[PDB]
Amino acid sequence: MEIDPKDLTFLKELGTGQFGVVKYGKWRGQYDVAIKMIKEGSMSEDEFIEEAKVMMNLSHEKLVQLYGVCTKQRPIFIITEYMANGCLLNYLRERHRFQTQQLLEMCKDVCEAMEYLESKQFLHRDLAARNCLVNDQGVVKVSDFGLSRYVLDDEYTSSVGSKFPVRWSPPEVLMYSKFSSKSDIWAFGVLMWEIYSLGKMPYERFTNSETAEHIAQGLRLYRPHLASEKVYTIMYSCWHEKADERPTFKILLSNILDVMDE
Ligand SMILES: Cc1c(NC(=O)c2ccc(C(C)(C)C)cc2)cccc1-c1nc(Nc2ccc(C(=O)N3CCOCC3)cc2)c2[nH]cnc2n1
Repeated sequence: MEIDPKDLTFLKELGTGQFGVVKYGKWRGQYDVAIKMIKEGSMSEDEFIEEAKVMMNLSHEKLVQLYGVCTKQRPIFIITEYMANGCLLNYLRERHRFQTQQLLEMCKDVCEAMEYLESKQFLHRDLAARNCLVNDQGVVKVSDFGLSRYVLDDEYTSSVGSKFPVRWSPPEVLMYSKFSSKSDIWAFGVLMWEIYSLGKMPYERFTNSETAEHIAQGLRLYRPHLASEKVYTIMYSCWHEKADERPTFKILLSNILDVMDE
């Protein structure tokens, strides 16, 4: 869907990300939207355009909904559902006095979105709490799934670059740049750890380079105080050295529902 830019009103600046400025606005006068304004040189634009229809067909309650794009102009606009509470990481760190039931509910929200993406054989490639958003009701939804592919920035795309998500990557991504549904599984386990530690930085006080080395040897994130033994077993299963020994999102989602019922 090609949104006519005359149907958008720009109301507030939401901040800056990898692709530049993001604004809050209204679409067709009534619908609350976030609008990414793609800065010149930051994206592989023609590749993104010739695949944006697939991304629009991605529709799930726990996925930030893509409403449309403005591609007959520069900057390109990406118009999505608005999430009033911003990113999950900053949200975890904030007054909320979270209960363990709420922490699992957040894991479930993310897992449902990821099981849906897995069912469509679509990789997120940068799953982390900083890339999940929270709405006015405290519902967590995953955002910017598949956009990692289109980043034009060597510090981000190189596994040894300063911006590469090393702390959310499995050994086969760090050593061989081998992305799969199993590399998103690993990132999900790290995200579960971010949630249960209330937004702590994974492998705190260690650099990306030391993290890459330690993970390859077998170091794993400690069990957070707020994680039960059952919850830790689930996030730990995501970090198997062998990608084929890691569960699928179907299994994780089923395991999370089982813990919830217990
Ligand atoms: C996502 C994003 C980025 N990042 C990128 O664009 C990006 C990320 C990753 C990559 C890859 C490819 C590298 C992976 C590429 C690009 C930067 C800025 C905003 C947003 C953003 N913010 C939203 N809502 C907010 C935000 C803030 C506040 C606020 O001010 N608050 C919070 C509450 O307390 C008070 C203060 C309230 C609501 C959205 N709602 C729907 N979409 C939204 N997008």
